[PDB]
This record gives sequence, C-alpha cells and structure tokens, in this order.
Amino acid sequence: QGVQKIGILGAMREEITPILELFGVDFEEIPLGGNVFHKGVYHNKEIIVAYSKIGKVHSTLTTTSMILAFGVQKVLFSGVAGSLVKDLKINDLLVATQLVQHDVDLSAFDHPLGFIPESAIFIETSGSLNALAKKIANEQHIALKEGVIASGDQFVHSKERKEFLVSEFKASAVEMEGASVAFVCQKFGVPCCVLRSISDNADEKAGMSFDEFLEKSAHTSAKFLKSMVDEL
Amino acid sequence: QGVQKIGILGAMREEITPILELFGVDFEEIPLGGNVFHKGVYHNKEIIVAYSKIGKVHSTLTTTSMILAFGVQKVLFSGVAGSLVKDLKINDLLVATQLVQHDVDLSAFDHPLGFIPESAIFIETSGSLNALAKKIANEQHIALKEGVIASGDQFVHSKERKEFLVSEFKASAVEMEGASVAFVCQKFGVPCCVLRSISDNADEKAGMSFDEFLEKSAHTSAKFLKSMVDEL
Ligand SMILES: Nc1ncnc2c(CN3C[C@H](CSCCCc4cn(Cc5ccccc5)nn4)[C@@H](O)C3)c[nH]c12
Ligand SMILES: Nc1ncnc2c(CN3C[C@H](CSCCCc4cn(Cc5ccccc5)nn4)[C@@H](O)C3)c[nH]c12
Repeated sequence: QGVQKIGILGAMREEITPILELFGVDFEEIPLGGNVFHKGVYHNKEIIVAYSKIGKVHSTLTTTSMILAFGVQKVLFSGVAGSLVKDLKINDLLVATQLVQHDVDLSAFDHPLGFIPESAIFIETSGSLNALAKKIANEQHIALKEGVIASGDQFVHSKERKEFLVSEFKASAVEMEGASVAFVCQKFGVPCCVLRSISDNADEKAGMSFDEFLEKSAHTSAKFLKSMVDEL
Repeated sequence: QGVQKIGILGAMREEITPILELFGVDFEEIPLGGNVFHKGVYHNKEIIVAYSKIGKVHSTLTTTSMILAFGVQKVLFSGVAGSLVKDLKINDLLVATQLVQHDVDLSAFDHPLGFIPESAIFIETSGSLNALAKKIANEQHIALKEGVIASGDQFVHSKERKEFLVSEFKASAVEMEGASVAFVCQKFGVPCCVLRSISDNADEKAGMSFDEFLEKSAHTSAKFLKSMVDEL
C-alpha cells in the first residue's frame, strides 16, 4: 500500500497545542512558506500537523502546502467557531457538511452571494469521513451536529451579520478558514473533514466569550479529531 | 546558473489570452489543482502561465502551486483593475508597490482593518522588479503609475466603498487577487510584481465598463508584462 499520510490543520497555535499533546509522539518541525509543519508517526500513519494562521488566504496557502509538499492523502481540520443557531451551545461539536465563503460578492454581475464563476456557492466535504465522525460520536455518546459552516475574513460579532448568514446560506456556525481548506481539498481531490467546537455566539459579546472558551473548545475538537484518526 | 523559471499569472482566462498570444511560443498544458499551467521556453527562460480563477482563495492556491510544483523564482501578475483615483483613467497602467486585503476585519479585537495577527496590513512587492517596470515605462514613454492596490472578495461598484478604500488604505486601485498573490510570494521569499490596467471606475457603472474594456485593458497589461520579461 504505502504509509498513509494525514494532514491535520488548525488556524491558530491554540487550536493545535492540544492536538500535539494528545497524539503524544515526537514531531520533526519543518519550516515552509511561513508555516511550521510538525511531522510524526502514529499507528502506521504519518501525521503532518500545522496551524495556518488566521483567515482565508493563510488557510488556503497552508492546505496547498500540505498537499503538494507533504503529499497528504486526507486533511482533517480542528478548531473553534461561532454558533449561529440556538441548539449549538458553547463547547458543542459540529462537522461541516458543506461550507461557503460568506463574504464573496459578485452581485454586480447578477451572481448569487457566495458564488464565483468556475466554482460553486457550497463546497462539499468527505461523506465517508463525515459518516465516520457520526459513527464514532454515536458510540461515545457525544452530541455531534452537522450543518453548513460559513467562512469569511471577518470575525462576526453582530446580530445583523448572524441573521444574514442564516437567511442567505442556512449556516449553523461561522469561522474564517473552513471553506478555504475544504475548497483546496476539493480542487486536489483530497478527502476533507472540518470539525469545529463552539467558542462564542458570534454576537456583540463574542470577543470576550472567545477569549474565555478558546482553550476548552479547542481541546474538545482536538480530542474528537484524535478519535477519528484512531479509526483511519 | 540554471534556467530561470518565471511564473506569469492572471485571474481570468481573458487576462492570459493576450499573454499566450504575445509570447508566441509553444506551450505544454499541465493540469494541477483545478488550474491549467502553460509551460513554454522563451529567451533562456522557462515561462509558466496560468489564470487562477477569480478572488483571493483561487489566486492564493494557484500562486502556491506555481511556487511548489513548478519551482518559479519570480511571479509577475497581469490583469485589470478598478480605479479609485481621478488620475487613473481607463487603460492606464499601475504597478502595485504595496497591497492590502481590504475586506479583512478583526476590529472586534481592536485590530486595524486589513490586519491579521502574524501578518501585516500592507504586503510589499519587489523593489527591483518595480524599478525595472519604471525604467522600461520611461524608455517607452508609457505613463506608469505606482501605488497601493486593495484586494478583496467583492467586485466594488459604489461610491461609498471606493471612498472607504481611499480613506482607510490610501489605495489607488481595487481588484480581487493582487494582495493574495503578493502575500504568497512574500511567504516563500519569491520576488513578485503586480501590474494592472484600469477597466472601470469601481462605481455604479463599473460592471458595464468592465465588460466593455476587459479585452483592451488586459492586452495593455499583457504587453507591458512581456516587455518586462524581455529584460529579465
Ligand atoms: N464569531 C466568530 N467569527 C468568525 N470566526 C470565529 C471563530 C473561529 N476562528 C477564531 C479566530 C478569530 S480571530 C482571533 C484573533 C485573536 C488574536 C490574537 N492576538 C494576539 C496575537 C498576535 C499574534 C500572534 C499571537 C497572538 N490578537 N488577536 C479565527 O481563526 C477564526 C470563532 N468565533 C468566530
Ligand atoms: N471594480 C472592481 N472591483 C473589484 N475587482 C475589479 C477588477 C479586477 N478583476 C476582474 C474580476 C471581476 S469579477 C468578473 C466576473 C465576470 C463574469 C464572467 N461570467 C461568466 C463566466 C462564468 C464562468 C466562466 C467564464 C465566464 N460571469 N461573471 C476579478 O478577477 C477582479 C476590475 N474592476 C474591479
């Protein structure tokens, strides 16, 4: 066969700190393109862990580097997100079934919001990996929700923008990287799963909530991602 | 030494059509990551030409592929842009001295607009290449302006947004790819030059102006880019 190569991504250092700790193996640090890639071996799999830095351009770059420079065959994203829906509470886990770039606007040419020519509004993630997540969550009695994640280059902290994301895209959560990660994976034909744990409610108090819950929510997502890797 | 490898990028097919025609050499078409790369030889240089598709994620991906998969040592971008200033008229050429992602908003954490932690508001391009552009333009009696280009994932078509770009960033032109291209190049240590020819005034009539002038403005930029490659 060959050794399975798995890319594991967060956006912030804080999102990968628990990943590195939970896997508990020795990592070689490899610098490339302004990122540091942590390369280790775990259960007949080569794991490549990195944080991209915040936002769409950073995450697009890092995902592309993982695929081209490190030859990863799957990409799993773990991090935190803002909730857009009452039933997604602080610390809850969501797997993204589709993602959208919510800040894309070519409406001057009568395109729907989120749409770019030669692409699509919604980007799909891996059905087989999302099925695995649901199977594991049910076995461990973990509430795992699934839904649309909206990604953009703004930290959302207003009722008005939240309501737009729900009305326009039927999104359940908001972040700044998932859509770009999933997009790159789609372009290269690489299976992708995007996991997020809720850190805030994307409202006027979101900054304070985020600062309070980043560590715990990052750990929650990281722990679940590790449980998926254990089944690959 | 080794043969010099030069990446040449546009955002739309229409921006690279004149590039391919003007170089007038045979190109091998190579598919990778949802892009088609046109690889040819020109004056002891290997030229790799592609259009990224529109926007920040597309252009980030394609630039990263050029660098990692095709080993380019310089990246020259050619295309069209909206003017933000009275002295930049339809068809005029601008070289970007710095670029900004104008739609980035982490103001909830008291960051200035355009700023992301572990990055900067303004991304620099290559002084040596920008000096070459100015030298050539002066020899050929071509008006070449220089200034800040703002990039975002929206087509700008309003007085209100234009004025924001000028007030916030002192930008001279607006487009959807330059900042992401220049950013990737900065992260990999690859010299970058971003050239744009004006297609519209980024106002309420911008869509109609763009459709009218895309071909001519794309050609103007392409011709100038070729004149730079002739001096590399
Ligand atoms: N309501 C919401 N809207 C949009 N996205 C989210 C997220 C998910 N993440 C989280 C992250 C948001 S931006 C965080 C910026 C944090 C920060 C950190 N520093 C200081 C600093 C600077 C450089 C290096 C290290 C720290 N200054 N600002 C960004 O990566 C997106 C969760 N809730 C969201
Ligand atoms: N005022 C302005 N604001 C922002 N950017 C600009 C630009 C520069 N370019 C140009 C380009 C803008 S988006 C163009 C979309 C054109 C289009 C083309 N099609 C049909 C189509 C679909 C698929 C494949 C081919 C054609 N539907 N829409 C995008 O690449 C940015 C010039 N003026 C600007």
